[PDB]
Amino acid sequence: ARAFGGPNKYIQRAGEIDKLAAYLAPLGKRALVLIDRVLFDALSERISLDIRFERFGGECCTSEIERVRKVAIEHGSDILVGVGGGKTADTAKIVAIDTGARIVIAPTIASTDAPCSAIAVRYTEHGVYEEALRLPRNPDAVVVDSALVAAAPARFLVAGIGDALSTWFEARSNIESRTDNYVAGGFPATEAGMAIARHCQDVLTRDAVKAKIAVEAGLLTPAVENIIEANTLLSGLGFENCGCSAAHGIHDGLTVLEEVHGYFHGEKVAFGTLCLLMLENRDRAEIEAMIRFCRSVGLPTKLADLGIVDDVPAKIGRVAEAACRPGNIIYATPVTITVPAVRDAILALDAFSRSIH
Amino acid sequence: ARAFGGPNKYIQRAGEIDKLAAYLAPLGKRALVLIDRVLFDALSERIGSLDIRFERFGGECCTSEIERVRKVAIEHGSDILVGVGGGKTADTAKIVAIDTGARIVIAPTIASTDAPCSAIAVRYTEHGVYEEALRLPRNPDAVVVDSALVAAAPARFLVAGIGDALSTWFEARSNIESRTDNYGGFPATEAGMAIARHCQDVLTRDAVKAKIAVEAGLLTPAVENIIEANTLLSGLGFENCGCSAAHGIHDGLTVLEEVHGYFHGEKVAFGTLCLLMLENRDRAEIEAMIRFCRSVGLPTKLADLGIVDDVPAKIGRVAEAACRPGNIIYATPVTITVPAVRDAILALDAFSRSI
Amino acid sequence: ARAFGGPNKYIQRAGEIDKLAAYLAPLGKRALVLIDRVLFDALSERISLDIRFERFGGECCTSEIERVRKVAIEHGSDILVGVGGGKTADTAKIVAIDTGARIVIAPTIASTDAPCSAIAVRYTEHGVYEEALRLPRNPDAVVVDSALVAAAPARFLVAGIGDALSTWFEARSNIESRTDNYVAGGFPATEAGMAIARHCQDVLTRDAVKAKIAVEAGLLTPAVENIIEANTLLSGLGFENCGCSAAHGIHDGLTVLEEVHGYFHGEKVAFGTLCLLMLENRDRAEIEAMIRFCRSVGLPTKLADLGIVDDVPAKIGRVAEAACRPGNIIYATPVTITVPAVRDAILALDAFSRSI
Amino acid sequence: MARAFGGPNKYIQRAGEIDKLAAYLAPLGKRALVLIDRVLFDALSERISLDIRFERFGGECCTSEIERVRKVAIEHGSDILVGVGGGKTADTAKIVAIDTGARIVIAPTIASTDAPCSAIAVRYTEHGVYEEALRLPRNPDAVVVDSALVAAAPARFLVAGIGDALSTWFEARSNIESRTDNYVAGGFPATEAGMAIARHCQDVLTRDAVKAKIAVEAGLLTPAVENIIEANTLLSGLGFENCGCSAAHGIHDGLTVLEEVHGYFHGEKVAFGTLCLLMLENRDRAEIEAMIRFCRSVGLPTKLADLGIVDDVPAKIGRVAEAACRPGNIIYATPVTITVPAVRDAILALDAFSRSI
Ligand SMILES: [Zn+2]
Ligand SMILES: [Zn+2]
Ligand SMILES: [Zn+2]
Ligand SMILES: [Zn+2]
Repeated sequence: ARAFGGPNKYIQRAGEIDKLAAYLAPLGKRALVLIDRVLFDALSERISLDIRFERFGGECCTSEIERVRKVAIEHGSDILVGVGGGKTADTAKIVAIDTGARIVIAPTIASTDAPCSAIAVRYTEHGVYEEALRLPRNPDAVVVDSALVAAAPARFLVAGIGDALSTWFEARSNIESRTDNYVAGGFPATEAGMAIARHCQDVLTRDAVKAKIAVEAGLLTPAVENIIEANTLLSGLGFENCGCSAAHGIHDGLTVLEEVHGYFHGEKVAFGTLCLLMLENRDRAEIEAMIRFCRSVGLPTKLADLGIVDDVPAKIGRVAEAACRPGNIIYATPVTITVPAVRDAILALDAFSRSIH
Repeated sequence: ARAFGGPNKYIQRAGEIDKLAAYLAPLGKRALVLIDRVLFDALSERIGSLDIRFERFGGECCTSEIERVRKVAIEHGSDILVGVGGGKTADTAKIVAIDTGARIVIAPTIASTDAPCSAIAVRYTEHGVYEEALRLPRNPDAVVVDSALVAAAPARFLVAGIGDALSTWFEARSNIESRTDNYGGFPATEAGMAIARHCQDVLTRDAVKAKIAVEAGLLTPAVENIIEANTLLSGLGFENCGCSAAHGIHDGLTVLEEVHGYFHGEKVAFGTLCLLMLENRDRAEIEAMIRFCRSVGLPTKLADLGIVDDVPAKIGRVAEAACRPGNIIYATPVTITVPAVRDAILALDAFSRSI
Repeated sequence: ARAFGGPNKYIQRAGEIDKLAAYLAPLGKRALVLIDRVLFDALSERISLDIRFERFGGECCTSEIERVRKVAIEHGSDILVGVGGGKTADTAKIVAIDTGARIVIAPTIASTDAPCSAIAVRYTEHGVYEEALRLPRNPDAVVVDSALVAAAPARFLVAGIGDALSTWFEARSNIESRTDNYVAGGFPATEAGMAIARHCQDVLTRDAVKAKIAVEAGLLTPAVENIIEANTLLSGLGFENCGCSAAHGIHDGLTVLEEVHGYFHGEKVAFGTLCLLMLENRDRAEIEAMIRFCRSVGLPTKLADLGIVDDVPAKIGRVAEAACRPGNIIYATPVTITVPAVRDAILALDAFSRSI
Repeated sequence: MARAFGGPNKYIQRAGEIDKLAAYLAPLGKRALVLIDRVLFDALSERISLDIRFERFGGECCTSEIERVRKVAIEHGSDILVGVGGGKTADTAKIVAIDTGARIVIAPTIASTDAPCSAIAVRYTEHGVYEEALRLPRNPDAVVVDSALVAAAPARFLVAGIGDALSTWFEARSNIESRTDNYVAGGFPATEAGMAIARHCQDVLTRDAVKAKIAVEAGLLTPAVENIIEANTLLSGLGFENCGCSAAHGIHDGLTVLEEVHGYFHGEKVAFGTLCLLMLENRDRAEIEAMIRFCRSVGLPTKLADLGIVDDVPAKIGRVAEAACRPGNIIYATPVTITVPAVRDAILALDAFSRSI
């Protein structure tokens, strides 16, 4: 067996948010449009069909899922639309599967693999990982407005680089462990998925630095565009069709630490990728090359870079217990997983990183 | 700008046909299941919240059959069009669903073309002369590939599939070098290009292994890889990167009666080799592609598609149809004229006859 | 975790059978020296400490393990000594573990990986695979008289190459599936073990043609010595320390067909190795090179080379069911193992080999 | 035309395996004399059908101690000698096992040398001057390596092991080029198995040494540490016994005549002696340099000053060289013509070359 899933339609073009309504119309009659707080005003202005606009509470947790879900039943919504980062998108997704509504995602930032996948992640109200839901349907359409996306602070693009950085390495773990992907109901990876995942790593090495340099200067270039697709299309297609591993599992456990709450999903995953490499005891040169790559774009490569500086061995112990709960994605790793091993991998990565100047 | 499209689900596993009903249920309530004739009886048995009407497929994706089949959907009030056959069945279904606003599920019974995954349906005259490639606004909702069903078909169909998939990387490279748009048509996505390229590697790695396997009536991982490459890889590459002279020459070849009995992919395999000549690629790349084609038994000379009499005049005719304004062959990164096309084809046959 | 096991002493020199007692002396005071039938007469004469000499029956099966055991108890046997092929040795080992006797193996042919290993394989009285006993000790000394091994017909040396050939490939299956080896109840493979399995393949491709040609002309050269070592020491260490997989599993299943009874362990395993490759869908070039390598020394590469020619799909169905019993070694393969998957891999390999 | 291989009957490497050691003794005898290093005697005697007398090691492998232990064993009527310590504890245990007809089990507490596997026990004068290397007729029955116990020692002991494993391949290569016999059964050419193991040892060190060091300095046990523990114990032990020693162990032996070098570990001296071998055989500049750099990456000594040797150096090196070149010594396995000046001068030249890097 083997199985692939992806969005019916991915489109990436500057200004495309002005024509967003024109993608909704063929899909439903009643659209609930959910828009991150910061941009709720201008994108309500700017966006046979009526739109209810709702404002997004910031976190993907049960209370907000529920609020928005109740909004939708009353609306009678045909279509859930997510217009924000990954938390907004996942919320629209979860509300959609629950409603029977079609899904459209228009990211406003390229900071995570969430917009393309069938997976939605729920946190507590304090942003502690709760549960990854494997949905049955990918989105109907993903509509990325490059200009919009390239306008955000530079840190949002770098954080997507760091989340996309896990893709190839985590696919490599699932191939070596022969573990299923989350494409419903879960199956071995397709050659298609393996290729996307491999190619995602290549696009990042070729363009990341050039893209980071360009957004910092308020510019939108072909390098930025390549990175937007790598952060969004290649990464989501990869992670969904190949599987997650210890990079994401370590992101999950990192969420138990409060000091970490203000760092982006993509920066924790970047750090978690570096830990996956040490856990699987990869080549020193590969680990060092990834460390230098992360440093070159400003992603974290030491515990200290994610605010973890006091009582570190005890904290990491907590991170590792939470990652290692029976059933978790970290068990996709072609290594024998114990808490001591995951805890000692994170600390060893940290130390080895601390020795590189 | 860039765009990527594909089906929402692709699932490939032995036995899946028996579970096809269960992929229809989440999509609607009234499914119209269009099946190829050879298999109508047996597949209607196995396929039969959800209500199905089964129809027999005539064989051509032509207007009389499309419109005949649409009238049957409107009566049934169908929610879901299911193509169950080869690429004509598939394309028939897709065009009806779009005309009907129904959802689309394809369940191929052979792995002989890249039709099952794409937004492209090709309509032929009732005789099988190319009329029109319709760019549809949706891709399939699900593609459900039953590996055992596909594998037990005569080897020729898997080989015709390798033939069709062979155009993928080479056509994508044609499109990437002319910066023409993929078929809802934008420049190619990175994902698209990476898919296309990978398709060529899977074929070279596994093609001879698969062929040998199916000729002995076996299903192996080499077969499964080829089935994926013939359907998922080939389909995603072609839509997301574009087609070129290989399919143009295919389409041109349809104007000749004596080619009618050959499989789409056998025609496309020949056209790929002509594409290489048209673009004047390396002697060694052309030769190795000729040798790869012969090793699985795909055609490499005009005589292999039976064209043996009045050849220049016929190839002239083929080139004319291929070169009509607006056609896909203009995606070639070369200056396309009817002589260039006609002489590439003849040149390729000449060069192939010299090996 | 990781573990390694091996014999305590491995000595390989022409004429060493004359010195066998000198190796027994320190191991005990009373040795039962089990010898194959062909060589029973000559080697007993050639071979302080007293030794009963028991003739060996041919099969390592329970009726015959028990016979030899009784003799051992009667003897008061201190050291079990196995002088012959793999079956002779497996018996001797099994008796030894039953008795708490020490172990010495003195192979007279280099046709299998048995002499160094902790593994004894039991067959039915008619030679159908029964059970792979994993023993708690390796031999105390393995003593290899090169001159005696190289004097045997060339077929026996080629059968060892056949067996050794599976070592790297089956090690690789186990590494890629992370399956426990056969050391002390089973652990991950040691680096030492992986290095040995790897080198085994290197010595075989380097020296197997030259050794085959040397033994056919009646010669003992350094290339023969190298192959004797790989067939015995490298191949045993690699197998025991890295594990087996579908190549031995398919050999085991082949044992159920009568027509294959005549072929040697090694020629069966050789063929199973090619099947493992097809089963893992390994690169075509690699499958081809190993086919050409098997033909260049006369090892089987088709179903017909094993006598399998009538009703083949049904017979391979049977070999596959037998190989795919629950808990069998074939599951060490980094592939999803089913009877159809195994059956069609053997068939596919057969078809692919028939087209070269 | 002849070859031979010898090795331990079992080698087991797992964290906490010290607790189960008694379970490995049962099958070999009824009566075990357990000889433990000074530092861990208390703690390990209490962690460790069967009757065991416990004895604290003197700390040097020398005749007074061997005799003493030997009398303890006879009084006890020991069936098994177990050395639980470093290579001296191990080597004392073996000599007494062979004089006593006991079986031999070794449970290293540090991975500081390649003694635990081999049939070679080295005797020193009471003050630590090299005295005799005895080739025993038997290898250990079992080597039991408790990875947590070994990894919790100070980093210097693992670094010292790496120094001693570093010589394995270089000395096998000397012995292959001079076609000198090994120390298996009276002496035979290297088996292909021995040669492969020794070469592999060197690959394991280079891949994993720096990651193992960083890890144990952080008080961690990771897979790099596991690999290096095997490299220092199993690989280096099999390689050495099966291919022979040369001038690296010869220069080590000579060094022990100098009082000042007394506080330096066996493995730190062998590291330096291996660099000297390379100069003695006039190996490639780039190979000598890459080893120097490699020793420095893990903090092994690469100059005479690093062994504290800074006054009257030519004269002292003169004394080191005389002692190594005593007739019959293992330095004669080097594929160079061995004289006192050649060795004296290879050492000095290596130092001078190393000061220029
Ligand atoms: Zn993510
Ligand atoms: Zn086509
Ligand atoms: Zn065998
Ligand atoms: Zn040493």
